[PDB]
Amino acid sequence: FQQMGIYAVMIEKMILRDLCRFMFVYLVFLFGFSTAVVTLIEDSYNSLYSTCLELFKFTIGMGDLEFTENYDFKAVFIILLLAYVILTYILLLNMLIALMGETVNKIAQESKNIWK
Amino acid sequence: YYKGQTALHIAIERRNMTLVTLLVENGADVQAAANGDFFKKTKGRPGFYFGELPLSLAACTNQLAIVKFLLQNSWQPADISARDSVGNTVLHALVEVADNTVDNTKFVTSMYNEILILGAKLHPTLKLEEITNRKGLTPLALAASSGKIGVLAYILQREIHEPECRHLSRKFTEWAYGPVHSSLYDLSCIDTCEKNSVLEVIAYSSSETPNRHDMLLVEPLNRLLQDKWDRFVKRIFYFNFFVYCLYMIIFTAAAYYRPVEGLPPYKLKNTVGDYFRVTGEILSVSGGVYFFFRGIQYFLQRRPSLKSLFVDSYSEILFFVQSLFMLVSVVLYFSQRKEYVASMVFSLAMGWTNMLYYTRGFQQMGIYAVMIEKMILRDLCRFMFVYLVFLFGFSTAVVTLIEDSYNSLYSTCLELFKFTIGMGDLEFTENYDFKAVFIILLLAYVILTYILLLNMLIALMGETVNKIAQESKNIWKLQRAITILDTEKSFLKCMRKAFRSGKLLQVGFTPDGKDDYRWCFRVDEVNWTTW
Amino acid sequence: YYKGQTALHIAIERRNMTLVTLLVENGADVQAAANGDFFKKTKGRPGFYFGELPLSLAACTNQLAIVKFLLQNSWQPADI
Ligand SMILES: CCCCCCCCCCCCC(=O)O[C@@H](COC(=O)CCC)COP(=O)(O)O[C@@H]1[C@H](O)[C@H](O)[C@H](O)[C@@H](O)[C@@H]1O
Repeated sequence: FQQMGIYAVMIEKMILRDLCRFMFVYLVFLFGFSTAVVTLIEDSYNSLYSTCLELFKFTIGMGDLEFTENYDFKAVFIILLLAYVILTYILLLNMLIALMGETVNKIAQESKNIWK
Repeated sequence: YYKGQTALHIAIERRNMTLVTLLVENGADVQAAANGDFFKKTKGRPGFYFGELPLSLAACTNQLAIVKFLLQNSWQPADISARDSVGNTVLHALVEVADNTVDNTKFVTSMYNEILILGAKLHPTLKLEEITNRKGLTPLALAASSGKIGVLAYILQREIHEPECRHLSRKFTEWAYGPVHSSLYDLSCIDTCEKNSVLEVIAYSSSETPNRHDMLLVEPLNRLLQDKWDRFVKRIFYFNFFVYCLYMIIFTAAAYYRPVEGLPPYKLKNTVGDYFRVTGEILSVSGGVYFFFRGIQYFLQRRPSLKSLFVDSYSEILFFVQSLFMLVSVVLYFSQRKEYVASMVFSLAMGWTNMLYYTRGFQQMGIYAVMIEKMILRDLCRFMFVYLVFLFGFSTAVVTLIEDSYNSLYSTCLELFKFTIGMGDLEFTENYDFKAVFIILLLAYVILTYILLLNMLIALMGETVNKIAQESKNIWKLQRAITILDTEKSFLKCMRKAFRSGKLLQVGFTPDGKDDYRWCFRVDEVNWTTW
Repeated sequence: YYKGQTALHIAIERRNMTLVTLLVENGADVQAAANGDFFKKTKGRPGFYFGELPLSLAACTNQLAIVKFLLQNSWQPADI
């Protein structure tokens, strides 16, 4: 199916390229701020797994910004979360769309040849 | 202003060969040290540089006849190697007058080549382009340091087809079969002049040079950097990356298992876990101070001053700031305070986000990392001014209105922030009257910010991506270049593997009877030109 | 490296048909099985592949006269 075959090939190429380029950066930022936050908040989460999850949730639009109160240094904790949200949800996710836009402009013609 | 003028400079300024000839025939002086402020350096005031020499004056004016005549007078000839009050000669003036336009580039190319050849034939025994000014710069070093890319491109690829006169040129041919041509580029003064090489003055430029990014694309440099990369630097850089990753893992582990008792320092226990932990803390602090001293070494060796720290060397600054946070953590640790964790935490966060520094070396990733750097500089200032303005406006309006639990500029700033990450409520309180006003404010805020401004951000990042497609490759090549130079420069083991394809002979015979060695670099090409 | 050389490929490399004519008239052999490492495949090292036949050199070099002459010698013609 020509019109759909091209689209499927574009998906294949963008999965190979941009979800290595993106995911290295994203996992680096996420792991960094996860380890920072879980280092800080130590009295129910208190766990690198649960904090990695809760910081993941800011990317799908369900972060809380007050997912615990069991800590001191509340200014530090908020600064970490705001820095994470700004660097990841606002910047990097939108840069992803911009770069996929440019790469789509690049592989307009390559895809037809790949499909053939 | 027109100080130290002479009629020779007037005639040459007027492009009158006859007046020049008469003035020489009338016994005019050669060493016209015209230091006129109108004809001095510092072109901020209107003026045109001559540098206290009629040869420079004729050459910058594209007057070949005057130049040759001055070099071949009967009454008194001119010596090209005469230097002005700054120490500049004709070549430094030739460099200065270029601006990398096409016709100016061709003019300076022609004039430079001819002047140099004439200097050689008049005094084959004496050198010219090795002569340095008070700052110690050759014409090559000068043209590099100021982004005179055209004349730099010329100088790096001088080739002469004339007997007994190839000694000036520097791009040679070892052999040339039908399609196969194997050239040799001289790398003298490229890796080291003992003061400042070409690469040093390019990569460590002051960032105001308008085209420093592209200067590394000129053929012998790019070939050279890539060769050095594959030779030994790639392994050292990957090793450094691996060591840094181990350091970050150790730091993460040592921090995560910190004890939760009061008031450090915490005395150790006999369990082996505490030995692992305290060794981890020691290694972490050691790494922190190590980066501190590398930062200081950068600052002392390069001495940037108040300008490049805003536009350049973000990586060195950020690694230094990590070191500062670690040190503050050590201080607060041993001052019997709990707050040390705050400092440690910040360091740890930066300790991971600086991992992106090591993306250079991986082409497809390095370009992406550079694009992130450029967007964080540009669009998250342009955006955040507007966004903070709207947010603060509607926050103060709403908190002004709703006053009976929030009743607070902080919590309302958060609640209005949440509309940007997709968790606003639209009914986050009911403690007010004027419900229509409150809803109108929130709907206006949501429309202006969540609907419009974020989507402006996406569109503009799109356009900037379209713009910086090519700039990023040049920036990345520069970052790899500065990495190579810094790795070579120290290396902490007293080895010099920077040398080129042997001390190859230039000709084995200069105009003088002695031989000559070049330190050439080979480049093989196969092409259907020259047929 | 330059194993199995004959002057025919020197003349042809130099694009001098006259020397080729002389060498053929002097009874130079055609099937010059030069296995020189300079003339093998894999041009990553400097080299120019023609494959153990001077006719290949002449054709590879855009020399129509040499190839026709080699194919139409009196002493010994070339076989493609
Ligand atoms: C609150 C707690 C959390 C705070 C986290 C902050 C994370 C910052 C984001 C990650 C930084 C990654 C990095 O490593 O920094 C990036 C630059 O990003 C930034 O500046 C962000 C500033 C803000 C690499 O840029 P780099 O310094 O290598 O290149 C320089 C220079 O070296 C070149 O010679 C010359 O061409 C210059 O034009 C330029 O190219």
